[PDB]
Amino acid sequence: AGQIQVLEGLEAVRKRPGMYIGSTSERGLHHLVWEIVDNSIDEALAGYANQIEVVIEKDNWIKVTDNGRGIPVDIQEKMGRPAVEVILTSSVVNALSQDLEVYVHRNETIYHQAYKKGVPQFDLKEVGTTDKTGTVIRFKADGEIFTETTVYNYETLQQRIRELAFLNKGIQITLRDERDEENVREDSYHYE
Repeated sequence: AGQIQVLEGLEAVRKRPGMYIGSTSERGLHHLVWEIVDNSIDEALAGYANQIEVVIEKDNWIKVTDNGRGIPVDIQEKMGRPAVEVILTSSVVNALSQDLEVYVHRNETIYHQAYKKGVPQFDLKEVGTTDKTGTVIRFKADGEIFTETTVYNYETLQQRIRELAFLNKGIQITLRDERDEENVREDSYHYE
C-alpha cells in the first residue's frame, strides 16, 4: 500500500506538473533547482551544514551537494524501504526528472540509488567509504514535461543563489557552470 501510494503520487505529479511547480516553462525548470537547494538550506539552518554547491553539468544535468548529515538510509517501518528511497520517491523533482541520482555520505559509508521519472532502478547500495557526511543529488529535467526548454540560465541561478547566501548568512553557496569544459565559470558567496 506504501509503494502503490508512491506510484500513484508519481502519476499525479507527471499528469499535472504545473499544479506542483507553477509551470513547465523556463521558470518551472529553474524551480527544480530551488526545491533541492531549499532542502540543503534547511539542513544548514538546523545546525548541520554550511556549504552548498550547485553545478550545471554537461547536457544540463544539475548537481547539488551539501555537507549536511546525509539523508538517512535506515529501513522504515512504514515502507520497509530505506528512508532516502521514501524521501526521493515522493519528490516532485524526482518525478519530473528523466534521471536522478543520489549519493549519501553517512555512517562512514557512501550509498547510491538512481531513478527514472521517480522510479528506483535498483535497491540502495553501498558503493564506497567516506570520512565526510552530506548529500549529493544529480538530476536531468524530463524534456517530456519541460517541452519549451531544458537549458538553464546561469544568471537566473546566480541571482537567486547570491540572494540565498545574503539571506542565510554563514552558508557558503557556490555556483559553477561546467557545460563548456573550455570556459568554466564559478561564483562563490559567503556572507559574514
